[PDB]
Amino acid sequence: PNPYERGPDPTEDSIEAIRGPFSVATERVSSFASGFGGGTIYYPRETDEGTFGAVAVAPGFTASQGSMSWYGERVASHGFIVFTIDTNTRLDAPGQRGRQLLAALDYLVERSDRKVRERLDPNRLAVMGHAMGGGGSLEATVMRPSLKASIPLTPWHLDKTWGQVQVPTFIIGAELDTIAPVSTHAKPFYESLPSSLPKAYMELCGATHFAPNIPNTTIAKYVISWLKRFVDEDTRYSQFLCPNPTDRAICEYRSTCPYKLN
Ligand SMILES: [Ca+2]
Repeated sequence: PNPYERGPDPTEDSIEAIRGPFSVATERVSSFASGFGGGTIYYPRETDEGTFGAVAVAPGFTASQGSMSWYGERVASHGFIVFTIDTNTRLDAPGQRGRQLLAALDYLVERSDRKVRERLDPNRLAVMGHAMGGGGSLEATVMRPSLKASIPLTPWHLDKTWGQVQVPTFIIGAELDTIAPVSTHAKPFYESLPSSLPKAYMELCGATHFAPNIPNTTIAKYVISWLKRFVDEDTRYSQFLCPNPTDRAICEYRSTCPYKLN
């Protein structure tokens, strides 16, 4: 059996639920932490199923952790440590945001309070971010190729080539976004990732740039499924990812399914 499985066998209803099966606690991290602007760690309270993987979550240009706060309880309650960070400055660029995502992960591994550290599997780490923070998610996977997953949400980056990334990457685009338009950001990034990388692209019908900053069940269910599949190696979640989702909220989906269990 896979020792990283947590929680009951999933259903489409259970991955859409606002509160997953774990209760959640928080730990605040001061902005004086090294290499990033501090943040909030959301973690599952229950320990008897084992330790958990972690995802560091970055905001976009001129945004702060509050724009990403809803991921904390939503995702942690399905069995993840979720660290919503602030950046060094509000004006930081995608490369800087990638470096800071890594600094936040290293803080979890090396410096976090014992309540977090005792719940963490330091070998199973992921990144996620919105807009320039999604560019940061891409960057972080080049800077740290041992990451288990990357989730660029309506990502923004001037560099359109990501052909050496080896970290499973799930890009979410917003159909009507004019700040990080999918035609020039999300889709080029997706198509530039290796054809043989486990990857997906989900475009949300009607959505605008700030769609990832408020609760969105279509985002949540597939973010949870991606993190389960890749951070936890949990093939009970393959059923939601492959074949491609058909939810009405989705206007286009691309993938490299099947994601062979490796
Ligand atoms: Ca700092």
